[PDB]
Amino acid sequence: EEKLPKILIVEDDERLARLTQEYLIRNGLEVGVETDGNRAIRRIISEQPDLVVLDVMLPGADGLTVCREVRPHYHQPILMLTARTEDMDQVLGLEMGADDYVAKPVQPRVLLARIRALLRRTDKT
Amino acid sequence: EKLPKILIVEDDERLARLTQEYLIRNGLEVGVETDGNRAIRRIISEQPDLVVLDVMLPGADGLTVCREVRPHYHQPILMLTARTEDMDQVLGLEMGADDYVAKPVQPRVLLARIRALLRRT
Ligand code: BEF
Ligand code: BEF
Ligand SMILES: [Mg+2]
Ligand SMILES: [Mg+2]
Repeated sequence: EEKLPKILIVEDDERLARLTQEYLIRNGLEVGVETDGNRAIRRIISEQPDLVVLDVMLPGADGLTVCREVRPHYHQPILMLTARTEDMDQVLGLEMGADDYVAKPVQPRVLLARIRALLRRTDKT
Repeated sequence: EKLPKILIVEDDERLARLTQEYLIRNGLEVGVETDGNRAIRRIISEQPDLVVLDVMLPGADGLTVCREVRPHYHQPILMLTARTEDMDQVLGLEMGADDYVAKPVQPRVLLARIRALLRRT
């Protein structure tokens, strides 16, 4: 056995989510994919991933609603990764409980480094 | 009340001051250091709750500052720099920074990122 950090990607662009998933798996992470916001809420709470990569514009429940609903029962890092790149969007996402806010398109190594920085802070806490 | 203590490490003195004044107006206690070697000693001595860290600095660059304070300073470090290449950002985070923000940053974004890091303390 070998327990890797568990990542959940929440992203409704299915191909994009999969390409991101494959990259992160090649870099020492165990990664699942969820494409619906309401499914993501229940899955985050029950599966308790070590970190969530969270899209904002989602069917069922947008990323801000996801944060509101999971944060009472889920305390691990949330990294928002979204095409909603305006300053107000970033402030709102962070104020709603996201620990990082990353603009699409993100360079794969940057996304990986930002994930690792959040996991490091948690593990050192 | 006890305000969060922030240290801005930035060699552009005017920029450091404008950033300082904005953060003070938003409930933070903020000091300014302009030299990298002075920052190392000051960070370890004063133990601010968060450091806003420039990279290109006299005396010691921000990556060196991060390296040398981390054994004695575990609080969040937010790098804020004009070194915006992808390799620069990855290296800064791998060096021990918690966040890496490109200049010019909008003040409200900077404030929100500082608060996001302080939430985790
Ligand atoms: F649909 Be995500 F907000 F880019
Ligand atoms: F001099 Be800093 F890196 F913008
Ligand atoms: Mg979407
Ligand atoms: Mg400088």
